[PDB]
Amino acid sequence: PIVQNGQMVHQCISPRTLNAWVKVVEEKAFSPEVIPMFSALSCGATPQDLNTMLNTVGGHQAAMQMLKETINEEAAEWDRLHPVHAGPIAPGQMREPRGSDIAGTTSTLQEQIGWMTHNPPIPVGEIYKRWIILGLNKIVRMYSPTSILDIRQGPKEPFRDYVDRFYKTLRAEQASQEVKNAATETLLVQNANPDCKTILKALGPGATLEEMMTACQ
Amino acid sequence: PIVQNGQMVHQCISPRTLNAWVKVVEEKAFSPEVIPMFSALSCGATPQDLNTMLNTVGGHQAAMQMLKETINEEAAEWDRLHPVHAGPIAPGQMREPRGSDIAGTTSTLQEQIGWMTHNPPIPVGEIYKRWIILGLNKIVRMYSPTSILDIRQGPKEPFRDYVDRFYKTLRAEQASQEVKNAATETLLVQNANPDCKTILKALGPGATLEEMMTACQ
Amino acid sequence: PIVQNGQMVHQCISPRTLNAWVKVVEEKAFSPEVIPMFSALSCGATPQDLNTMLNTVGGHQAAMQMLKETINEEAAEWDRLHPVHAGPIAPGQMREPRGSDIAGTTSTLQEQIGWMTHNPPIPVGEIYKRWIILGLNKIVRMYSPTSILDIRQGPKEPFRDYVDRFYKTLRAEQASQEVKNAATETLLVQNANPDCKTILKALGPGATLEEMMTACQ
Amino acid sequence: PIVQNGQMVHQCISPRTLNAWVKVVEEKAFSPEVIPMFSALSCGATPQDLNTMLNTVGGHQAAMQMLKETINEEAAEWDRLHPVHAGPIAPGQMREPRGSDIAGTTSTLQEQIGWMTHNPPIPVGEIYKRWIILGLNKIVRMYSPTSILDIRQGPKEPFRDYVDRFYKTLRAEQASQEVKNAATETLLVQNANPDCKTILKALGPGATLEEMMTACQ
Amino acid sequence: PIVQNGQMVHQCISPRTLNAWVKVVEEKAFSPEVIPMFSALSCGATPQDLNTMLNTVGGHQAAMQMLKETINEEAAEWDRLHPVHAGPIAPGQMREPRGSDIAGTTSTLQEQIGWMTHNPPIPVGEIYKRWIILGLNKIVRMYSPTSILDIRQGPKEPFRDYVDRFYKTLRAEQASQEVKNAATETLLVQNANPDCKTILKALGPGATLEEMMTACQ
Amino acid sequence: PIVQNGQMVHQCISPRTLNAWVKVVEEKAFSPEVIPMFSALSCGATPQDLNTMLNTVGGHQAAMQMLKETINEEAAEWDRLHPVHAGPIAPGQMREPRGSDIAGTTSTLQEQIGWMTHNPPIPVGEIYKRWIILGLNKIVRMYSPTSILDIRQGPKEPFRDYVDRFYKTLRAEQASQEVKNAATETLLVQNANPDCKTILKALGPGATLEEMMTACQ
Ligand SMILES: COC(=O)Cc1cc(=O)[nH]c2ccccc12
Ligand SMILES: COC(=O)Cc1cc(=O)[nH]c2ccccc12
Ligand SMILES: COC(=O)Cc1cc(=O)[nH]c2ccccc12
Ligand SMILES: COC(=O)Cc1cc(=O)[nH]c2ccccc12
Ligand SMILES: COC(=O)Cc1cc(=O)[nH]c2ccccc12
Ligand SMILES: COC(=O)Cc1cc(=O)[nH]c2ccccc12
Repeated sequence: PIVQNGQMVHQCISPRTLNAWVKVVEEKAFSPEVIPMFSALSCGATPQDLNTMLNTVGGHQAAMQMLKETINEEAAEWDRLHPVHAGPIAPGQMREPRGSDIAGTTSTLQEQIGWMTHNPPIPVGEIYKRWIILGLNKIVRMYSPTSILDIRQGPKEPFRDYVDRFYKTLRAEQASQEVKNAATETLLVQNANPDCKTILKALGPGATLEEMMTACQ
Repeated sequence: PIVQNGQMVHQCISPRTLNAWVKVVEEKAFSPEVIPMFSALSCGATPQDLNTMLNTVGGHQAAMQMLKETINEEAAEWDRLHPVHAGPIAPGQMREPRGSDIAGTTSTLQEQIGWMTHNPPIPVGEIYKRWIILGLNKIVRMYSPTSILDIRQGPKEPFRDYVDRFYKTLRAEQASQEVKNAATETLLVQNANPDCKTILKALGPGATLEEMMTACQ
Repeated sequence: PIVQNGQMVHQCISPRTLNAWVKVVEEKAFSPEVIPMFSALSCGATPQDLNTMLNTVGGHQAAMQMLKETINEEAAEWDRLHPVHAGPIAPGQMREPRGSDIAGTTSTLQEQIGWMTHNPPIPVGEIYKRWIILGLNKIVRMYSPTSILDIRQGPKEPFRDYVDRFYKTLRAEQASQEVKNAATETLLVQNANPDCKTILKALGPGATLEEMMTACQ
Repeated sequence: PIVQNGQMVHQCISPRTLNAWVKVVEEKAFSPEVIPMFSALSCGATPQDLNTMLNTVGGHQAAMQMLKETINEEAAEWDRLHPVHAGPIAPGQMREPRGSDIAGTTSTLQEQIGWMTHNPPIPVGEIYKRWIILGLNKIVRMYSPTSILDIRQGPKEPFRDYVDRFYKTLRAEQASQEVKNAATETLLVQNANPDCKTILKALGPGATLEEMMTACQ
Repeated sequence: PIVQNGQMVHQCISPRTLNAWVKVVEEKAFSPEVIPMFSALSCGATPQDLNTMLNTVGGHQAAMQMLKETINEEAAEWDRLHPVHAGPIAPGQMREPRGSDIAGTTSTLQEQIGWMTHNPPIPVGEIYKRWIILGLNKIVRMYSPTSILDIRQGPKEPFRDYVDRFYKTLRAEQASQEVKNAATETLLVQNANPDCKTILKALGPGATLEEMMTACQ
Repeated sequence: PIVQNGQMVHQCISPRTLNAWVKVVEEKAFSPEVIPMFSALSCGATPQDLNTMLNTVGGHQAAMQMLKETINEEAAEWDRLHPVHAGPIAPGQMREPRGSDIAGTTSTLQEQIGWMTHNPPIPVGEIYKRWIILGLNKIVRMYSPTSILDIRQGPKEPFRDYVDRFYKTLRAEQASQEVKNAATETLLVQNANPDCKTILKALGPGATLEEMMTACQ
């Protein structure tokens, strides 16, 4: 990655970072919590480091191929926004990055450093991570095993356990933060068992999740 | 986080910190000791780092949704206290943070750095951690399985084991430090078994916990 | 903790330190070797770091409550020795610490830093660790399962194994270094089995432990 | 390796790096993901460090012998491109590296440092790693157990599982990124089971992998 | 310990060092290889750090008591060599260390730092480690289970295995490097089985260990 | 070891290095890959550090005694090459190292530092490591269980598995890189099974190992 000692300098990706990423993917596959873990392990990442982390995954090649497809789409839209002059470059001067330069396929580490450490920075690392996360979210959703519609409380299931499944499903199904805030007063109640549902109805509306979990405890 | 090398500079959250947090949550869920562990692992945390740690939790989505609700409440009270001018910002100048800027949802890492490293600091990291801990304590209490009233010494249970359950329950039930200091001379004795209770009564009042544990050893 | 880079600056307590402390307590409870381990893991600790380490212990709440009682006693004796002027403080100036300021309950991290890094230092970290260790030794002794009087050599037990139990018991029972130096020529021999006891008597007095262990090998 | 503290200086290869490399080879042998792992663990590597990592592998001596053969070929082509003057060297001056100097067999660490830290650098580390990776890819391909032609979807096999095997096989068989982009619309469909194949045909052409995986879910 | 950043400054003993020492003692007890491990883990150690490492051992209290006895003897001989003036000390000036100051029982960390960082250094750490190792060697020897005289090659035992037991026993029995160099041509042969003994005799004298192991392979 | 912060300064050998060395010896004994691992773990090692690593090995005392014998031989040849003047040394001046000074038996750490950090360096660490590796290779060869002559392909054994055993045996038997390059066209074929041997003969000469492994796949 790029970090300050100080000044902004390139640092070797650590065995710890490399191992942490591979292990989280081995253990959790594309459970949605893997995404913010990817983001935090890739703190300060050059595009080279981002390729390194993705390339070190041995499984999930279906997913990695879908991710390439997402990255080419984003790359093509970059090149539509920021077309570069095809003429040869000014001696000693910074060339403008292309989609494939951001994706690290046609850029060197040195060019990647040049861009990221420029005043002001061309943040090719951050632009690329954005594309990658956009792609990883598609895969979380694809790999989401269960519709929120099939998350219903078992007659003998503690409410808290039911709500954990519900909001875990909502997260993988990529429901917006609004519909997460809103499903409380709608589908969470409708999908609750009769006993708890009766209690929840009687709370009336405006009931916090904390109050609902209290009520059906 | 933000640390001194020196001067105050941003540092990538470490794989060790990320792994430690996820593991403590996997092993201990919302046992009350998880809170001061969260606090210490989040030493120097930007709001981004605080979101990162919370977002890396894969389970307990019921709890994480309750936490959002706590954070929106605190955020709304911040905005009631410190309303910001809605006009566009002075070129090159620090804008005032809003509730959602402190929660890291509408603020950039750079703005978060600007605030935290300002002279004097606007400690958005520390303000946010406060909100989060307030929220985590609600969840400790919610997840507390047992009323102090049902912590009674078994006829064959060593007093020390009984007292460990008692003060563990009191801690999860969020009893104040006063009522922790006071329950000694009241409920600890009443909830003790007949044999030990007889010994404890005969100590008279003002008996330290050390003296009571000695007495019923 | 506080360390030199250099100059004296505050450093985040490490996940390694946090994990090491919790693990030693999980594995060893209040075996006496846990105390010097606590001392060494808490090298350079602010009172905040000392609270952090104690607060991260999930079990042993009986012990943690006894420790508070020890800390309040020490705190009250501090305040008897070093009463502070109750008037408001000189702008920009260091206030004098109270018992509860040393225990970290009424002091901020910044005040704790101010004191510890002052010329000369007010070593609130070291004063507090002293109180805590005083409290932990009471708990070692309380939790000591066995009187030295019941450490007797089995007829078939190697002398070395008997001496390991004896000096392990003496350590937990908090016997002074004198009585550790002295019990050799008295209780170690009396508690030895007949066979070895006969050999030990015949050594006459002034026999080193090394000579006694040699003699009964 | 060589890193900046600062200035460019030699650093001992870490036990962590050494252990990480040996463990990845023990666990994964020559699965293609081992190559980018080798590349990232060898970040900043001198040729000495590259020999060290390869030499620490205890198994796979067939592969290590093939790798030497690749390295001698590359070395011979270097010497064809950059023949060196056989006359004795200018006192105190940098000699030109030969194929075997790049491979670290006839060069000292100091000469390797001289070259890599020269203005401008002679990047013998990077030139050698290139040769090594060229050699490792031959071995990935050799060790590839299965022709893409024998990756066919089982009648009861989830499409996603079939696609994971397909793109895992394509990767080990070293198929170009074009033929990875292209096999989607050809062999992936032909090798799909009848049920899914019928669905895929009906998508018509231009179907993304994401759409195909959706369609046969 | 004391290290250079730079200049000579005090550093907290690391959790890694603390854990490494306790684990080596748990796994190996007083096998002779534990001594050079103790020496290397205690690199740069103040007497405080040396007490810390010894104090963190939970078992082997027989051994730890023998070690105190060794340390008091060495301490008493120090005080015989370097008696100190009993008069009060020159304000702001370095006092001379006593036996118990070197053993860390009557010295502060600051005094220990003063001595060790003085120009020239009073190396109380190194003087104390010497005493401790002297004491640990007595314990290795005491704890040595087997006389070299009972190391005899089994009729079916590979010579190499016999020699490993022989030189392992010699090491624990603290045989000098001379008698290690010499026992080759004497007791190693006499303690060898008849078959190998016949071969070894026929080598004649001056046979290296390498030649003897070759001969009886 | 000795490293640059910067300037050349002494550093404590790390618990990680100490543990890594002991573990590699516990797991792999004297498999030839242990040697380059020893070399890399001993990067920057003083002779003291080299003694430390060898001394921390608890097993293999037969081997460690053979190693001493190798080191005395090398030491005696050093003293034949570089005899030192037996007169007392120039006050404040660097004495010349003897064989036993290089082996760390008669030299202090400070003298070892003086030599290694001198302008220009007297590289006693590197000279000693050379002696040690020379000695370790003798032991690899001694401990080599199997003649290359007994590495023959089983009728049902994959060629690749046969070649792995062959080149693993060649490595332990310390065959030169020439005879490793050459045995391909000779003994590898002769020791191959009839089926594969027939294929290999028909390749004619000049067949790379890659072509032979392809041919008999
Ligand atoms: C479409 O652009 C790319 O292929 C970027 C890329 C480069 C690389 O080296 N490995 C990847 C792995 C998985 C997804 C993407 C990539
Ligand atoms: C209500 O404000 C938030 O949603 C703050 C927040 C942001 C985020 O990225 N993840 C969270 C996870 C768990 C609770 C909160 C948050
Ligand atoms: C009596 O003073 C205290 O309560 C000090 C203290 C503070 C804290 O945050 N946690 C503790 C845990 C265990 C014993 C003590 C404390
Ligand atoms: C052909 O050039 C080499 O032999 C380079 C080389 C040197 C070394 O020390 N170990 C190796 C291990 C495995 C492949 C190669 C090498
Ligand atoms: C005789 O001098 C000592 O007691 C030195 C010493 C101090 C300490 O704190 N712990 C020890 C543990 C084991 C042997 C010795 C000591
Ligand atoms: C012959 O010279 C030596 O004995 C060098 C040496 C010193 C030491 O402290 N330990 C060793 C262990 C194993 C082989 C050698 C040595």
